[PDB]
Amino acid sequence: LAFGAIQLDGDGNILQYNAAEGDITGRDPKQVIGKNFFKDVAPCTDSPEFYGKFKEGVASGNLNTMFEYTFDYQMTPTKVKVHMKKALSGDSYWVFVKRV
Ligand SMILES: *C(=O)/C=C/c1ccc(O)cc1
Repeated sequence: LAFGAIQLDGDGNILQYNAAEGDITGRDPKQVIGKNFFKDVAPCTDSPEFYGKFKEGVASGNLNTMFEYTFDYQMTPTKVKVHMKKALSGDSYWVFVKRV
């Protein structure tokens, strides 16, 4: 696939990936459980532009934001839009990766 759909929790753990990250990169939807997205499966991300914005909704109350971010450090320069929103199926949020 090409569009991404990830589930991150207010701590920083990954729940479920999509068959996009596991398609080209090689991260299956079940390989990221108990894993910190921002450090263990993407150490470029824990910063004020990605992780920071993710945390802004958490720090407030509900999370629902869409910003544009680049994936590098291991991914080739991919420009995506990160639409994160709160979930209740599991204590976490649904963060969507929209590649332009
Ligand atoms: C920053 O370290 C980004 C890492 C990354 C982005 C996208 C992927 O599919 C895999 C790793």
